[PDB]
Amino acid sequence: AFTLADRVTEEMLADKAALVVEVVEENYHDAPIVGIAVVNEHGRFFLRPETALADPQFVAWLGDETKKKSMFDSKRAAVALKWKGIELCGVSFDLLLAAYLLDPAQGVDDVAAAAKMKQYEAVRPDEAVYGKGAKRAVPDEPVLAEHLVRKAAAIWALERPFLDELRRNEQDRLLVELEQPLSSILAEMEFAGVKVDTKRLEQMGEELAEQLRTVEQRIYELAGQEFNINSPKQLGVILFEKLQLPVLKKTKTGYSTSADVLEKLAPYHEIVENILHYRQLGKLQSTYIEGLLKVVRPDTKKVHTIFNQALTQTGRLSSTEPNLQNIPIRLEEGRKIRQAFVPSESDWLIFAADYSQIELRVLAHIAEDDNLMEAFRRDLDIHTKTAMDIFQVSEDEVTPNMRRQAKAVNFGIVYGISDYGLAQNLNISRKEAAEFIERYFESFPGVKRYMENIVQEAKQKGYVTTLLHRRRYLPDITSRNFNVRSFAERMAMNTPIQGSAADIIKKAMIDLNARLKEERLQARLLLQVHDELILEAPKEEMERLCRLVPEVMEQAVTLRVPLKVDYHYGSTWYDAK
DNA sequence: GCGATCACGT
DNA sequence: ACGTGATCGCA
Ligand SMILES: Nc1ncnc2c1ncn2[C@H]1C[C@H](O)[C@@H](COP(=O)(O)NP(=O)(O)OP(=O)(O)O)O1
Ligand SMILES: [Mg+2]
Repeated sequence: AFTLADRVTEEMLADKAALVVEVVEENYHDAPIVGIAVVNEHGRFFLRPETALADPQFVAWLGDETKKKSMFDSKRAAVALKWKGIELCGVSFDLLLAAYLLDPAQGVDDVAAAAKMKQYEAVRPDEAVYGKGAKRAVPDEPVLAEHLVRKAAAIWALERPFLDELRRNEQDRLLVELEQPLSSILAEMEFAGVKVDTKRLEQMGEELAEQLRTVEQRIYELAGQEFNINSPKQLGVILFEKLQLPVLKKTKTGYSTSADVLEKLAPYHEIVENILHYRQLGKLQSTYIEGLLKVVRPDTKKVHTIFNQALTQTGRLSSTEPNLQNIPIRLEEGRKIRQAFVPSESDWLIFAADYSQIELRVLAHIAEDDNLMEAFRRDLDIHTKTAMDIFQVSEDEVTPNMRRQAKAVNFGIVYGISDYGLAQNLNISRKEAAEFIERYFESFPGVKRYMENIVQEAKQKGYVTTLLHRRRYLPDITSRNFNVRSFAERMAMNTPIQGSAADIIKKAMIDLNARLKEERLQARLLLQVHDELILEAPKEEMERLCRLVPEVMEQAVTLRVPLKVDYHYGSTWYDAK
């Protein structure tokens, strides 16, 4: 029983309400709002969008911070309303973020999955209403209106039990002071978008398509035959059958053609180096040139990513359409793709600030390892210092290969450390990789104590927590399968580190957003990628940002070691180095 | 649509 | 390890 309203009435504008602003298109940027539902003390309402959104009283209510709304995934609605020039304020409860904080492993992606966490099943999953894939379609108004009102009624009913459990978990402030404020900041970042120099991308695409046409022909000559180089199946026939190259590794369904395997194969035939060259070129051309060009809005030449705030098990943000968190940086030929990301206005510049080794600094603090804390208090090169201890040599005796192996141990130490992964990344034996680990724990006994203690805490409590009380349940920590249990143990060690770094970055974003407004700067956040914050700002604001941004980031939280921030700026994302 | 494979950045 | 994405090849 609900009201299919033809007009906005005063009772729909109570100062507390569950609100549903339904955007069915997966990418909500400039997307239709197919319907609105309001549940409050006075009843349940369905409002047609081309009525409420043209009603001054409803729009005023949407934008009044004092009128509190409970929603699911408020950022989706916030952004769709931004594209209509409408401001959404007063969202005091986001059931999506609440369910994500209560248990990220649930993969709660719609109201029904979250309600099922609390034995509430009077709401259908979105996929049952809209179908999936080709069959996906908005249903007739009666069916649509019933779904939206059931979702709003579930949100209405679910706020208290979710807030109660968040409070029992000591996560009430995590939701209200971190994730929900961050949702608004992310909505502004997505809406602003990042300007793309498409002519430069097009220029790069033409060039890659040229080098590809060359390497391709060369491969057809070394193979004495034509074939689809991009088919791992076909390529395996040319390599491990026609050319008789050794089979060093075998995927689950045949021969592996990983760059890992091919590297070891290069000595046997000149084709291998070209196939490797062809694959990097092909990866750039198809994923980063053509892929980026597909998602650039032709009206504004901006990409408007979507930050997924309730996806990872660590609390890190994820990004889609495009995923800007893997634009090439390692290789120079692929690093130049960042030259296409420019300021959205003339005489503006890109400013980029990144935490320096925040994960290892977080580890130092959490493990209270004297050796690790002292290394950062002296602002040492951590990889070089790690090599000095592991190999018991002075700084002058550290060779480039020793530092490379110390760096791999550090990369592993923060991601669990397994032996097979270290041995794999270092192309060494497990016993040798095991020897590296034990030398490391000899040098960093507090890290070893932390790794043992956090595993035991994961087993006793059933979860691990981050600095700001994000938790991750680890049910497989007791499993009797060595592999399933090993992964759970490594997530026990890694999650407090990665998740705490994620907490710090999110808090810095909130602190930076407040400071920029305090200082009345025009600078604005565009992207959070990994441990970096990217802003654009007028060139006249660069000197102030050079002091402001690192200070806010370095003060986001107080650890037992300093937080270091490297920052650069330039006319492009590339040049902000 | 869907599994398998590959690869990119943390 | 976190993921996003693209290509291919079979239903
Ligand atoms: N554990 C982690 N988890 C997620 N992202 C990480 C990370 N560690 C680094 N990133 C990012 C953060 C860093 O800003 C970025 C680059 O640092 P690196 O090359 O990975 N290792 P470093 O800088 O300490 O030693 P060198 O002097 O040889 O460069 O990788
Ligand atoms: Mg670093």
